[PDB]
Amino acid sequence: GTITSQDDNVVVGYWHNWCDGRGYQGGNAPCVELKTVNPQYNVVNISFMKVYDIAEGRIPTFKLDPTIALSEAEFIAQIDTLNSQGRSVLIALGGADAHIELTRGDEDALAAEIIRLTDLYGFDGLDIDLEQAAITAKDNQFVIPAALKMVKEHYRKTGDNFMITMAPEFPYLTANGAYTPYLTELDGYYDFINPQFYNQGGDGLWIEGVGWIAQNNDALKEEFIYYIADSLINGTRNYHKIPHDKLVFGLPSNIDAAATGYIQDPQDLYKAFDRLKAQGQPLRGVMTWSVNWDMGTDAANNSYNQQFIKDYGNFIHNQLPPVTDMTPTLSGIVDTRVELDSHFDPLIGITAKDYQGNDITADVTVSGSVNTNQVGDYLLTYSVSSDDETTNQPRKITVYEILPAFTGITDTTVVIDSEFDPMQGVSASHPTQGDLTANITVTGEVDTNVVGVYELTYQLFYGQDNQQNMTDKRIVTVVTDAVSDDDWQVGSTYVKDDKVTHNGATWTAQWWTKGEEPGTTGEWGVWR
Amino acid sequence: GTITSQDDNVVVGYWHNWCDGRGYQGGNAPCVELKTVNPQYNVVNISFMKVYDIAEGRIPTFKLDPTIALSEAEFIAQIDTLNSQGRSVLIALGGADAHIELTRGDEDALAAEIIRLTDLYGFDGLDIDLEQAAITAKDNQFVIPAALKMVKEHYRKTGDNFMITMAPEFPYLTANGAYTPYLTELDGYYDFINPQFYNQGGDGLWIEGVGWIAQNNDALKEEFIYYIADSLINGTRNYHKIPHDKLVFGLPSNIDAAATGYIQDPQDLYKAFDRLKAQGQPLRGVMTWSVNWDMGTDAANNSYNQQFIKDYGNFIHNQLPPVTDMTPTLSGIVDTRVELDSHFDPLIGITAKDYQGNDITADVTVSGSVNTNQVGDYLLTYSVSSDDETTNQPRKITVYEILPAFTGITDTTVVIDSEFDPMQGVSASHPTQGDLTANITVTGEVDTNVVGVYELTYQLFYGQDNQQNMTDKRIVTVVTDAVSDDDWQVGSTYVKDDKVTHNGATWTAQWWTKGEEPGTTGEWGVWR
Ligand code: NA
Ligand code: NA
Repeated sequence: GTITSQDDNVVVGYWHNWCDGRGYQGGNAPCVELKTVNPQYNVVNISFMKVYDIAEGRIPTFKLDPTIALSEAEFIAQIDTLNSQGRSVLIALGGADAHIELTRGDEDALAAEIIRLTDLYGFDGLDIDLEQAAITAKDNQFVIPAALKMVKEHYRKTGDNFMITMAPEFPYLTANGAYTPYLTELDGYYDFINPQFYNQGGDGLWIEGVGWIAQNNDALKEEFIYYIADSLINGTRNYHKIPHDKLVFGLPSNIDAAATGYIQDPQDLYKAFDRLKAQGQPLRGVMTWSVNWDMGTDAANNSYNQQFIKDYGNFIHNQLPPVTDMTPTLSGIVDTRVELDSHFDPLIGITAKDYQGNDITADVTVSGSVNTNQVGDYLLTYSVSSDDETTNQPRKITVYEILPAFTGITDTTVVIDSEFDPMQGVSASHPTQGDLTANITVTGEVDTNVVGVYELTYQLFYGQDNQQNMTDKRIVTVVTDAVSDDDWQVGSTYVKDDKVTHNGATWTAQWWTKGEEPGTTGEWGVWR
Repeated sequence: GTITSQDDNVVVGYWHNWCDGRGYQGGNAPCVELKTVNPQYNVVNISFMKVYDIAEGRIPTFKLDPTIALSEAEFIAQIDTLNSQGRSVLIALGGADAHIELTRGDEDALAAEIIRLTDLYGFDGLDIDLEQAAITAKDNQFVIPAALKMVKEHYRKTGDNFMITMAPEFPYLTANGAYTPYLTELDGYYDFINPQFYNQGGDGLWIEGVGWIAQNNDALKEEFIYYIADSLINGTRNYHKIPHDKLVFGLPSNIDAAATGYIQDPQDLYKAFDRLKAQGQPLRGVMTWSVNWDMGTDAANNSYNQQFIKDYGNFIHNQLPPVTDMTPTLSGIVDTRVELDSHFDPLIGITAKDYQGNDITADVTVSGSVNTNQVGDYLLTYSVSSDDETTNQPRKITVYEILPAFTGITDTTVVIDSEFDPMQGVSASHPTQGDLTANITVTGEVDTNVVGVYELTYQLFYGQDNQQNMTDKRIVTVVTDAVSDDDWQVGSTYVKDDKVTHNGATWTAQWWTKGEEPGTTGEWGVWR
């Protein structure tokens, strides 16, 4: 068959390229022929494209496990059967222990291997299903989208829609998270995202109305499904926006398929999707790990016998076709702090796209204005319109000021008759105004000919018209060069005629003394 | 001593209430007497207050490990020594395996035990250092702040500032994350937050300018420290805002103290803090797990010998006192979808506080307006001012419309001469307009006296002035009651005079026949 894409809702199901996987609860997932997969799975994702051996280089590939008992030719043939039934088969890039660590430059070779693989096997597209380390390893965030653009474009040249999907774990979908670049770069290119709402344990979100809603809380599954989707489809509560027509809810097929996340009561899902529909935002489908688990056995060797597709197949397919959200996007906008009197350009770094990823940065308009000449806050609003929709985003610009700093104003002692220059070693500076040393004034003088304490106040005038000012003080002590009688010690013993300095005077002992303070022994005492 | 709080920067250090902890790299952390802790740690957090035995009930407590070789009285005395040096000692609530699972109602007993413990030991406050499960377990998110308000208030009555700090792991500080309620409820009550920027492996953030910055990337530690702090102190890049004067950067003391996060080169920190200062937002300090690790040995039994406080002590303390960010806050604002013609009240659910947590909801103003009578988008802006600052936040209100639905318009067959009522089993409804069955019109008729196909178009008029419309079609087939000659089969064998129906006629075989279509055997053939 040829490139078969889906225009209506999807029920996506992953297909293990290996046999006898072990379940989180002791159960078993056999390998299955493609042709045995329930027709209601209209997207089947071959798992996984990966690096098989670093000795083959960095570009991941696909190699069928022969023990699934499908020849290469027969595998191609079962793909062809699915296609002739109108169903899609994707290659899923990633999975555990994928050893995908791409460098800048690798985008050309990756694209070529993707196309090679799609032409040989008859794949209809590619699901980005990166494991943790791989989301961010080396230049993956750049190489994988760059290559995927080239691939989407190759097949658009011949009139085909090569599909692009992604399976991020939901906690990665916050506005500034690790999946950002995949979602923004492939904006307009991707066909839908199927996040994994499972294996994240107590992770979840806070709904200012009703509290904390955890992905593993079975009492509040309906609220989990609804608020997490509502958040994604409106880009609220700190999630990157994924339009409802492009959102597929990923689940474990049963308790053996994932550690946490399985929906115990399907009603919770039916009701959550029904509420989303009621607000005019029906979702695009559901996804599951995996067809094998839906066909596996639990640990008492009892057969799961298709329970997942029994629960959700008819529910998802019996719905209207999706209605495209055509709102455009704004990128690069972040509240920003600017130094007083810097040049500020409101457009720099800001870009926009229409809903199919065309660049429409030129159409961006800005209201509000910044005065960098006055400290304070200024609100800008950016807006852009296209295909009869509009998006806006605010931006806070705060203008602020930094105080200059003095250096070299420390208290110092100088010897009588020295020369003292109040400015030697003294300067001032500011980060944008520079060397302000010439803007400093000195109040007070030092008389080096006269022992004593001289207090100097340094003033710095600065800013526009030198109308700002700071102040600091310094004490300069002019001390005597001349040697004197040693200071009296409370503990020392003194002899008649021994002399000491104490409290500014010189005193002579009239006899033997210990511990009597000169000045305290009255008119006729030991110290005169 | 009495309640000793810090007004200047802090270097916080945790103190193990146990001996000989094992390091992530095989090293050893001995228990240490409080009095041996380096004076530059001006906040020392006793670790941990927790549930010791569920058989004592739910309220966590503190019990000193006697093997640290400190009597109760001596421990109180070393606390007193620290206090007389102007230093603070906090009780850290949480840590691993704390078994803290509080129910609504428990806030009174918790507060009382906190006060009891603070009065006996002379603690100056409490650090909320909840382990993963405990952040969100049962009603913790409600009980812990409720109790902490009562405690802060008890000691404010007698003129004391009981300190409140928290040590969330940084990935929990996204705008809508699990730590939300602690931070918003204790807003104005807490003295500073010391997040843990460690143990999170590859977690990090995306900077639209330079890419992905991981907490374990030693090549970009300076950029990690700077952008994560910048984000927190401005509430940008999807982080809850923690003012710079209240942000303390938590680190591992060395590679044995944490799996990841340790700063290899201190310069990276010095430079990051220096840049934050340069933008007018110097931070409040640094924190470390822990004094014991700073005093422990590595696995070759070589002594760490205070390397952390050597690196950061002087750096942090030699800085200006903190300058309070007095911007107020807005809560409850989330873009919202409303059904066409619903009542929308712009204030409901929105609240505000000043920077010390006083309620100032009444001062909130709103610009922009919503018309719920016209589908489309409406931007509101909320604003509030206090202490000569202002905060604003936008809110998108989108008004939308849901299509009504027909029921009972399915194709049906009826027997000749029956009575047929185009409306039996037919209705229409809408979610807010209700039963629209009376608004349906039927175009076409059915003549039950005449065999044939009758096409009916149902129209539904609706909305304001019944000026909206949808349409659907139904085919009603009126079939004959009367029995007829069986249909000709290609495979059947027929005898002279056998008769069959085919293509609307009755035909009689002129002899033996198989597989000849009546109507195709010309003027003189087998079928007449
Ligand atoms: Na195909
Ligand atoms: Na105290």
